[PDB]
Amino acid sequence: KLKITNVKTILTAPGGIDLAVVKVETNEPGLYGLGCATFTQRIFAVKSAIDEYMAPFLIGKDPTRIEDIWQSAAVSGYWRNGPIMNNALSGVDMALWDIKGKLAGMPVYELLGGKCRDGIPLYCHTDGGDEVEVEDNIRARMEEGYQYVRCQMGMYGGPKRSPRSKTPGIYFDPEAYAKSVPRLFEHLRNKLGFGIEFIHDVHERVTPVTAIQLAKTLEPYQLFYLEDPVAPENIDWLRMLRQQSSTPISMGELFVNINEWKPLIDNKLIDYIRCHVSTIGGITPAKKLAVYSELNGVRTAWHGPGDISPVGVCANMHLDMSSPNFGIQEYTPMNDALREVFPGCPEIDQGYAYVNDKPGLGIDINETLAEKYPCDGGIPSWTMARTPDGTASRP
Amino acid sequence: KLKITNVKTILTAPGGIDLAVVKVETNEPGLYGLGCATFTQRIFAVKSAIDEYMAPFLIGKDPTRIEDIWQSAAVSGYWRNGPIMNNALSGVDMALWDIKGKLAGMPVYELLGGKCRDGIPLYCHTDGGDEVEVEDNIRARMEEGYQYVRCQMGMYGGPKRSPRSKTPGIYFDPEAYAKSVPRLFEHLRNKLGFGIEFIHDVHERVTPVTAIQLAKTLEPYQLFYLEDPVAPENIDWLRMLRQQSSTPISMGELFVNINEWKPLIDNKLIDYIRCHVSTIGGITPAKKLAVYSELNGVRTAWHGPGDISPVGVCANMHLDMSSPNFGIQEYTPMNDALREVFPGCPEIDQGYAYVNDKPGLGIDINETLAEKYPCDGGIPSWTMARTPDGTASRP
Amino acid sequence: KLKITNVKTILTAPGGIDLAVVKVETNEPGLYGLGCATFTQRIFAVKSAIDEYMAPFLIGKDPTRIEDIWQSAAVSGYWRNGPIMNNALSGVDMALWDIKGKLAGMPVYELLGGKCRDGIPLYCHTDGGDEVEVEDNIRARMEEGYQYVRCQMGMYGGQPKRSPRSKTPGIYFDPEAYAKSVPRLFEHLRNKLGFGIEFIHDVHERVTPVTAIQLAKTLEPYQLFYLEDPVAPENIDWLRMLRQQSSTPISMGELFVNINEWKPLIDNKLIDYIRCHVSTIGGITPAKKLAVYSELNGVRTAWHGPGDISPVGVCANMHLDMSSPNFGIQEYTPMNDALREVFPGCPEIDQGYAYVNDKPGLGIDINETLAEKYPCDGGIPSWTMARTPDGTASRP
Amino acid sequence: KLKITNVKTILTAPGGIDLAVVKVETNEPGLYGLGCATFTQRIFAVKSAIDEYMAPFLIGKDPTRIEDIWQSAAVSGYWRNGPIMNNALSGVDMALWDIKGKLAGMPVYELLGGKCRDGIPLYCHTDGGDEVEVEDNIRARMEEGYQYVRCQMGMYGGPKRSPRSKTPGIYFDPEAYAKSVPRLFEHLRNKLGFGIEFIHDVHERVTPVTAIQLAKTLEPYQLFYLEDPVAPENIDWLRMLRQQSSTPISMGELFVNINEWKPLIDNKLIDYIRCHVSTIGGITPAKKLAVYSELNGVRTAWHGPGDISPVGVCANMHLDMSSPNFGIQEYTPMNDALREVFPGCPEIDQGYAYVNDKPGLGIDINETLAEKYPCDGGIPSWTMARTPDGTASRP
Ligand SMILES: [Cl-]
Ligand SMILES: [Cl-]
Ligand SMILES: [Cl-]
Ligand SMILES: [Mg+2]
Ligand SMILES: [Mg+2]
Ligand SMILES: [Mg+2]
Ligand SMILES: [Mg+2]
Repeated sequence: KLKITNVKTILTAPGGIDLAVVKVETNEPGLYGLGCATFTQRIFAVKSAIDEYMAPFLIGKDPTRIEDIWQSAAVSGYWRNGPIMNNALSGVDMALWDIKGKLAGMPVYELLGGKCRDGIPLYCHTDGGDEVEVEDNIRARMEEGYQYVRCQMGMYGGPKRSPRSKTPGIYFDPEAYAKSVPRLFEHLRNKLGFGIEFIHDVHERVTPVTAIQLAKTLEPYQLFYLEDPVAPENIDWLRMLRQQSSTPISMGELFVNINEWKPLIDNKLIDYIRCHVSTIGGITPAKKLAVYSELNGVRTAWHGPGDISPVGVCANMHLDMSSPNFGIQEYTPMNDALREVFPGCPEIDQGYAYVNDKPGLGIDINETLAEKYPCDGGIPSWTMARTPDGTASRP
Repeated sequence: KLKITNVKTILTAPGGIDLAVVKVETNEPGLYGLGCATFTQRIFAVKSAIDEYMAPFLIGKDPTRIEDIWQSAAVSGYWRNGPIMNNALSGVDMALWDIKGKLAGMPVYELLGGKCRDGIPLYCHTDGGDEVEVEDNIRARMEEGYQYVRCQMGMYGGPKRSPRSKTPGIYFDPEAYAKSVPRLFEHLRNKLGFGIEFIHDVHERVTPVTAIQLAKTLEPYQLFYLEDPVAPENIDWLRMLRQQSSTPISMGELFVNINEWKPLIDNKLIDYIRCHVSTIGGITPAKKLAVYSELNGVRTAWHGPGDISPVGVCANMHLDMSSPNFGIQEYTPMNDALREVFPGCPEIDQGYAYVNDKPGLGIDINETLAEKYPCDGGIPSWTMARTPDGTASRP
Repeated sequence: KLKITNVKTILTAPGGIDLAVVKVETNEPGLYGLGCATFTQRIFAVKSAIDEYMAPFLIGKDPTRIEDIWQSAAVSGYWRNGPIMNNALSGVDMALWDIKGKLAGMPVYELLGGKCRDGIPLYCHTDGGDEVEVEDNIRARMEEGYQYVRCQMGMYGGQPKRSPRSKTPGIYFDPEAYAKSVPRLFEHLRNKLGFGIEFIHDVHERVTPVTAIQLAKTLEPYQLFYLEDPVAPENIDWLRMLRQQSSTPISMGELFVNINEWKPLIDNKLIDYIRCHVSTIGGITPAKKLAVYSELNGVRTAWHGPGDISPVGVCANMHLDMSSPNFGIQEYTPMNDALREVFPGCPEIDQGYAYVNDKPGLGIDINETLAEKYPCDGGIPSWTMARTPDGTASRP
Repeated sequence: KLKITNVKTILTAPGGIDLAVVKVETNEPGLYGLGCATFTQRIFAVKSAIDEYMAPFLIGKDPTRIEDIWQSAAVSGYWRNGPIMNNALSGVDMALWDIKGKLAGMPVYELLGGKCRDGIPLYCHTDGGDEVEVEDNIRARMEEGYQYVRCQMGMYGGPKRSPRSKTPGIYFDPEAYAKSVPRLFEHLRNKLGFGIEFIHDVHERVTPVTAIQLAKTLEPYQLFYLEDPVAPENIDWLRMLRQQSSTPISMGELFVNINEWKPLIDNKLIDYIRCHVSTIGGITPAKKLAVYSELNGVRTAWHGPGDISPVGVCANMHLDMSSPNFGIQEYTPMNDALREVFPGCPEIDQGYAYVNDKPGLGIDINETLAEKYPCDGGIPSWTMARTPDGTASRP
């Protein structure tokens, strides 16, 4: 008797970043579910994938068969395993989980095993043009109670002279950046000590052997993790990196394929998995990945940037709450508009997030207010990255 | 405010086999859980492990924290990873899942992802003094609707002449056995054709190279799987077997340790994992193992012998209904007394089991009728197996 | 026509810790064997395994067929390889070896190959709340003649992280604070005590694998005798990575209960010392095989010798130690007068060496009347409920 | 204080084959041990090694420290690990286990674990000029109760025409031999069925790839094992063989070095280990090897040819009785002179050996009687083996 009746996409940008949220409606009045489908750079293609394909696929189906729906939806177009398609899956799969919590009168984290911890430790971003400005941010965050911070200085060497004419793009200098990082952590550790945990994100910006040298050279500074030392396309290089360095490694925010993460985890080539939950297809595959990670002694560090709706932020945190091998939660602070469009955002208190104990994902969306923040769209400029000679780089 | 108030063990043998069942009670009316702790050969030590250690560990705690309770209970005695300790964990763990289901008003399979299939295909046992009587039992089961059957002939050579005086034991002949099997199956395929699926259990009765030769020789007869070709102590020999044979392999009913199954599944050394759910610690670790197997393309075939309670049977089947990588369910038909003592046994109809949609595991125990069948105790004769020269062997 | 006539458990706690000892009686009056079955956290379940299962299995059987009995008892329940079941095996196994030595008029170490050394070097525990207390305790043990010491400061960090606003009960620790703190501790010890003294540190599975690898690398200059339990049994695959990078000697194994745990480690040279609790792997018979397998791979023995092992198990450790060419070290926990009185025959301790007597079998007895005067406490220890700062239940 | 007072070597040939036996005497009345040092082709050098080196090394030492003495003697001349050195070591070591047994009042097998089986299954040799005389020898042995036989025909081809000149030697033809073996076994299996167990010894006579083909071609004939398909110098070729063949393999009669057997056993490259007990250093090292093998699921098959003293026959069998992984025992019938010179020979009855229950090794030597059978000495012809072109080969 219980059936899905409609599946819609809501495009909104209350925090200044384009989000896509899927609402799954049922034939029981007042019962619906929400999921995150935020691939911010391709939101109009996610909307199209949802509206043209997922909706007619799902109408009339029983929403509680979460796994049957996930498996059959994922193969419905034959070709599969990519970010746009995975996000259409995630919008729906999170919405079904959310519905299931509502039917059970339980938060999703109670369905997945119950609380494994009393609060969810967070890290946040601290930027700076130089060593002194970065420290200032770290200081401001420490006073708010963060015990973990990600430290970047500048924009990856944004130093060598270019040729006499340049093709447009955002120019960076990988070797300049690579030499400056150790100097940054020497300063920070000297200034602030070793109580505070540091994360640094290489963001696939240097060649693999440069990343290996960096990992080795940062060993004295004891990072919580070094993130993204290679692109997904270069993951075989981690065999060599892990023969030589003891700095903790994270990878995975870019992953969209089991053949990317499985070999890393099987071989202990990373210490934290960083997948963007919606980008791997939602709660159902993320839970599986978390378990695979757990048995291999690898911990989770779900991607938590600004380009994730509060619905996905709840999703991450429900997974965090119920995972024994939870590592840490990246967190990007929200504005008032986001909290008003999405009542139920988790409470943030002194470096910890406390999720509410409302049923499902414990999160709502106000469609009326959402319409007041239409999406910008447009090509981001920062993904056009060039090295000093003008070579287009993975950004 | 919800609390565990009592934990007790019930020993009963309605089917003529010593069963152990754990009841977990709470301070909410009508809200309790049952789980299976059946390790039938050490039932009195499992009772001691539950009564002396688990029960005081649990009284007063929040039963919804299934993962936290499982993790902390499993390390409560420091040493861990064994069949008695695991069965004590399982009795609690399945009971906590049973309780969660009741709180949510849902079958456990609904909590674990929902229905993946319309029914659970079963296999049953068929024995016989010879190729003629085995074939008669196979026909009988095919009339009842079974489409998969396990074929054994005799008791593994129970032939070389023994020495002049024999030390007591159940004597078998591993070489006579191994030669006779391929003839068993040549006869069965000629008789019955290739429509019916056949399983054969080596039960660790031969040397590893002998099992490899047996697996190779049975290839033409196309077994659904060849079970336990090696003892858990000899798992490294499966590397050799899998370079040479294409007969599908199941392993794991004896497994109690992740270091036993993780290497085999990681290297594609088996096709079906056979763990006895309570012996690995219950639904919680069993679900993780199902997922681990899933990502590696290995399917489940949970142990379903006579020495498992109807509660453990229901756990198997709830795992079976929510696993996309479900392989097959071994089934031992129950007598009237078992169905009377355990209200809610799955319905068995033409080779399929159909679970009820009742909340939790959908199963209960009548404590008064259970008392009419006290456990026998004693040590089984069959675990004292000797080869022709008198050597004590892994049964 | 020698036969086993009865098998019984004695549960006693003369040193404040609960012990289980097995007595195997025969139809030869006065001839019996004693074995250690001490799994202290589960002694009542161990007692049940022996009383309900081992007893009927063994009554009537010829006690001299140690290997046959071990093999047939180990698989008597079909399921096998776990701490309670191995301890019931061990109680019987050591008791049979004890009987064989009594029949032969020889200590067990004589049946296992005879003396390979002239005494058994020991290490003792030295703890402290801070660097100086550790060092003071070290100086006190050196004065008693100890030449190896295990050094732990504090309780695994329990500058610690702030926890969330409510805490679930448990014993709280902070693995990152602990990790940072260890190298500082050894730099102090070495600067104050020099390099003559041998140091052992136990990580006790308290940190993530890559943290332990970093720790092993950082400790290299301080030259530990061994770094113990860098990973949990569940994580042994991480030792492949640690052994590609660190030259700190490693020991593993007090938690081991399964061959599929230790065989790949030793085959691949992933550790330098095997640390099994002898009763927890099933007694002298399997311990001797492990020692031999180790030897051929160049790995040495360091059998677990905590407070929670009876003096009979201690004698077993030492008869194995006396007869192994690849003996590494023997952890020793000093006994009080009550242990010595309940178990006459305890080995002599003298200037960091232990000297086993030359009486037949394990050379140890039990005064059953005196044993009854120290009943077992029981209960659940609090320490195995360990939580990191956010509240997560941890491997203790 | 118990001390070794004398060590002498006794060379004798009661069975037509040069034997060496060591007697270690002590300062306790009636307390002496015997052991085997029989490297029959080099007996005179083995006597020199014992008389000039071992004897003075031992005098005045305590014979109960078997392991200390073994370890320290093994390295007493610095260089080590060879057949002559090992044999001198065996002679003392077996003697010391013999002394320990007499002190204990127990058979050596009781010191090593107690009885593991009720008697020792034997195999014997059956040779023949052709396929039909071989059969006749098999029937003869079957009448005497042997259930396992080793089947060879002729002399490994002893067919291409050789060059016009021929260097002296025993000529064979490996290519003709390889092609004859599978035909021998097909004939024998056709005539004798699969009740009787067959062994075949390739004796390092063919190239490695030829042995692999042989191993595969014989699979249908189901040998108990195929022995020595490669020379010790060619063990790396077993990796290839075991990827392709399921015929059980035995190796090791020629082994004298741990780096020979340890790789084969770790990697499951053999099923039976075939070492000559005295040629690896006696009971002490063989027992360690039996245990290393057991932990890897490999079974023992100690060398039991004519060039072993009945003292060595007794040591094989005391190992055989106390080994859970015993596989089979090769046995060469003794004549009346051997049984007269060596009182305490095992009783042989219908294909089983039954060792006496006397203390130590239960065997002794009549020195006066031994002197009536002096050692011929000399150089055997058979080890000068040539292929058709004249090439000196591994015999
Ligand atoms: Cl799609
Ligand atoms: Cl037991
Ligand atoms: Cl020599
Ligand atoms: Mg990043
Ligand atoms: Mg089975
Ligand atoms: Mg320790
Ligand atoms: Mg040979």
